[PDB]
Amino acid sequence: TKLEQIQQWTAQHHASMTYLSNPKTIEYLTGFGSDPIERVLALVVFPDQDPFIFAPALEVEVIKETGWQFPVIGYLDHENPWAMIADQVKQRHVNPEHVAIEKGQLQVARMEALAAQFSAPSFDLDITSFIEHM
Repeated sequence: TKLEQIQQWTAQHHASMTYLSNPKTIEYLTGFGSDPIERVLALVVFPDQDPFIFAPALEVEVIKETGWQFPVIGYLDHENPWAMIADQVKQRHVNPEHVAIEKGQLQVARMEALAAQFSAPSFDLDITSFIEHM
């Protein structure tokens, strides 16, 4: 599957997780279509366990209606999405070291907000090209 291909890539690159933020990538993987938002929509993939989607609470319904077989975690407008994403990762027993992101799309401030929630991650991996070629 497309998701298993990403998981495999993640494992082959010795990444603790892949954080997908490009709405075009999320649409490609799920059918959930969207445009750039100020809020936080992400799809987190691990090398050796199930992925999850993190989204604004009101988008959860239409995301689950895609058939997506894995968790969808919502957040409310005044909650801290970065802390909540990190809590999901920490619940899954991951203390991330190398993290892959879509560097061509992800804004610096968002990478940093994510990184601040973890003890010593390394954002030295770019999945932009891999996603481009599938």
